[PDB]
Amino acid sequence: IINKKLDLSNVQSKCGSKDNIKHVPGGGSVQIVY
Amino acid sequence: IINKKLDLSNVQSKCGSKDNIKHVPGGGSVQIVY
Amino acid sequence: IINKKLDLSNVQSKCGSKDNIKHVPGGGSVQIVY
Amino acid sequence: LSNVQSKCGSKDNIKHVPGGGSVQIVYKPVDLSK
Amino acid sequence: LSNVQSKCGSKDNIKHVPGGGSVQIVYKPVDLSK
Amino acid sequence: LSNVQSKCGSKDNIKHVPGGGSVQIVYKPVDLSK
Repeated sequence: IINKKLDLSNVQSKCGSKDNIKHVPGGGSVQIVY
Repeated sequence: IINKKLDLSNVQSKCGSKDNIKHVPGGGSVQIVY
Repeated sequence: IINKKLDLSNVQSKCGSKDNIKHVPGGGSVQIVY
Repeated sequence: LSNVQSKCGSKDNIKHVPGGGSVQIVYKPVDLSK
Repeated sequence: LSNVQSKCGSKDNIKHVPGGGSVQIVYKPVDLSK
Repeated sequence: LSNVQSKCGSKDNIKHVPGGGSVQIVYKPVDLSK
């Protein structure tokens, strides 16, 4: 007689960010020779 | 007779950030020769 | 007669951040020769 | 009822404003022969 | 009822503002012969 | 009822503001022959 089954499931594998952030704003330079 | 099953799941395998943040703002330089 | 089962599950494996943060703001330099 | 697997590797409300270098030189040397 | 596997490797509200270097030289030397 | 596997390797409200180096030289040598 009466029967029910509720089943939703979430799965992940090798996953997620490998982000590189690499700012090199090097500056403000004066070479001043007389 | 009456029967019910409720089945909620979350799974992970090897997962999450390998981030690399690497700012090199090197600067403010004077080379002043007379 | 009457039967029920409620079943909640979370699972993880080798998981979470391997983050590198590596700022090198080296500066403020004067080379001053007469 | 609901089931929501959701956002991975997402990036949100990010600013990048790397701003390297400036110079405000004022050059007023004085140099004479007789 | 609900089931929510959720955000991994996400990034939110981040600022990067690396700002390297500046120079404010004022160069008023004085040099004479006779 | 609810089940929520949640945030791993997430990043939220981060700042990076490495601001390396500055120079404020005021150069006023005085240099003479007669």
